[PDB]
Amino acid sequence: GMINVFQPTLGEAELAAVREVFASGWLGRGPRTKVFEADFAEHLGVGAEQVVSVSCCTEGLFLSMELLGVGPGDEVVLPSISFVGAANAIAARGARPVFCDVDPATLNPTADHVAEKLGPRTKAVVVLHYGGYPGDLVAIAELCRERGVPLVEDSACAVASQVDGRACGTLGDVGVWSFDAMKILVTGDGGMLCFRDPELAERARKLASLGMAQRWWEFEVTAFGRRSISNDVAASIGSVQLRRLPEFVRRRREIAERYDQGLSTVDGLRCPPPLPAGHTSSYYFYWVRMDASVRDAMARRLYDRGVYTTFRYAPLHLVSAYGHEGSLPGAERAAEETLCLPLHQALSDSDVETVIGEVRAGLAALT
Amino acid sequence: GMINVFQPTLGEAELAAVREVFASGWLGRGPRTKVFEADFAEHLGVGAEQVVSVSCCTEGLFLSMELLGVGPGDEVVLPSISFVGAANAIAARGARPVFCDVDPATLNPTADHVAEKLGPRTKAVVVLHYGGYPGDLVAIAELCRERGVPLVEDSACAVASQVDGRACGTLGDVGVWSFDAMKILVTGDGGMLCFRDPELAERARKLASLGMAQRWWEFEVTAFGRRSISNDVAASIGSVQLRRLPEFVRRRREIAERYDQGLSTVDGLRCPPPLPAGHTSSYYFYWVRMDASVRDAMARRLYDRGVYTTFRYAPLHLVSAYGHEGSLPGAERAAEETLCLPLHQALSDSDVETVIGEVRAGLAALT
Repeated sequence: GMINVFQPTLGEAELAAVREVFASGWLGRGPRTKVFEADFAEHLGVGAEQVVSVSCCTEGLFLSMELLGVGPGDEVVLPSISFVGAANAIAARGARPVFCDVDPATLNPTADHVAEKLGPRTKAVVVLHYGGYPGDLVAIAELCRERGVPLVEDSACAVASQVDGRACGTLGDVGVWSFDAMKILVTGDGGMLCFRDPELAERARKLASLGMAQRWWEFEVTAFGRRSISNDVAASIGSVQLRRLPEFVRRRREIAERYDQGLSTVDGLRCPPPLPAGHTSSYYFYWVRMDASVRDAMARRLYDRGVYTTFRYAPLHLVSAYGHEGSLPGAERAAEETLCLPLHQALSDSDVETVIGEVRAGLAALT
Repeated sequence: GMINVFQPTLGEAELAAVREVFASGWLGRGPRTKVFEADFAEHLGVGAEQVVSVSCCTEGLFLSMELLGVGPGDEVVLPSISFVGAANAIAARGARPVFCDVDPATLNPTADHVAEKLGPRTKAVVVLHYGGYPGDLVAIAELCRERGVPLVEDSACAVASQVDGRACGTLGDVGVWSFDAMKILVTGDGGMLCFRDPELAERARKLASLGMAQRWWEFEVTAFGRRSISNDVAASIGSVQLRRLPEFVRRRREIAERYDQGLSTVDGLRCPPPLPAGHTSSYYFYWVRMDASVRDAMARRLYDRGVYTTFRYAPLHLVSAYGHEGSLPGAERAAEETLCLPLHQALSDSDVETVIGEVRAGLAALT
């Protein structure tokens, strides 16, 4: 067979929610979207007026660069280890994405890494929480606050992560989540925005709805917006997935701890570093580090043995589309030494033991 | 109770498709999207290579304006009776939407209306098929062919409409469809693109996938694209809705014919003009025309009686965001005299008789 790196778990509970939406006859953005937004805001510890449901996280990232007003001559700092949609959201506006480095052991940037790229042109910072680890999020948010620079949190890895009881995505100025088929809370497709400023959230609702502002069929256009909204079919699924999310993360956590127990004695292999005090992870990735000369061979050997692996996220500063970038040794090293092992709540205990054994046997053969 | 103007019909067959997609664990773009594309392409009578699934019709409209390369200094002609997302797709690129008039009886533009707005800067023409009526589509396509101007068909009203056996959305250069909650073939949210040029379809697939192109996790970026794809959950619903589409249209057709029977000899009211020979409609709108002094009072009265009505599409040449426009008497008159009655395959015979009765009684009281 084949053990996947990512996998969602939707079933009869989610189907029953879809059934009610079909039977209601209202499948577009409606009462289910309001409920899911309020449910998610409670999950974050924010008001319901601060959260805006969108079609996907990429669209949320694009909208945030539009709302922040970035454009030609501006710069937006984000780690080279970022989702390609983040850099595209910057570049499509005419702004220049400026890539900072990361700690190769965590693939998260430190506050110093971010600060080394800030300048008079910086109009925003974008950061993710690699694998669910918040990283240096608190010091980064404090840095951007002192510099007067808006901080956008791409929280797609960290739907349930917290620092000292504060949900990731709420420490900066804008938070963006993904609910696509590869994440944890999964609605097929779907995204969420969270604005520290409620008035900026009100602009997002209008912009996501074609820039419209409303006999009752006439309207005005305040911006040439796209259609960036989700629907009640996805939202009703989201409320169910949100209730199951703690169970998902608990299962992902015990799998990760079993990985630690089975792989922490292996020479030439580094498991993920421990979570800092007061940090909780969503356990989105389980990344192992090895010598660069065997990382690719490991992935190919594991693929032949029925264990799929991959790497996230490809260093965007090596993508020539984004212009002349410099050297980023942390991201360059991680891109050569890191491999992501399967980690999701659909893994059986048999799959977990298969991954552990195939990784041990693979390393012994390549060393 | 309330009788709605638009309403989808999704039930057990659509649920069973969602169920097996949930069980497969592959919810993103996969084999079900390929099947739905192949199914829809056969429905249109075109090759599967020409068709590209997208997140929604608005996104398909924005993508087409991007692929065609419209920008500052360019102009795109479209009727004032167009969807707001079509005009936003033009103005967001820096191009100027140039609105043309429409026939007030059909709310569709003639080839003469489009020609009067063609000029040196015209880089594209966008047209829809109001209510499912193809209109002057053949002459419009021939005019754009003679002028060398690409023609984009917003076919959201005409998912099953044809002219002489040819599907609407396949006569111009690009066709776009909507599967949102208010259309006929409904997948919650969903879009479709059809290109006459297969190489342009290949560009659309890459642009819709964040502009990415081709160890296996590394990529290159050829365009700062958004994430504009659909998923296999929506696609599996689409294949079910597509098989049911002929039955939906037949039910909508017999409703409109019952409407014609009960409202034809009513003074002060004008039913839709008959379809031209060789034209078939999807029966998306049933629009009636009356004196402007009673149109608004009619909608207020019908609302109080439990019959929802509305008008599509608000004349965009009166929206101040799109710059200074002139007078378009046809669209202006249509916006004051037209009212759209409930028309969807969820209407029961009792609902249809309630609409006819309230319309006849309302016009008798207001005249």
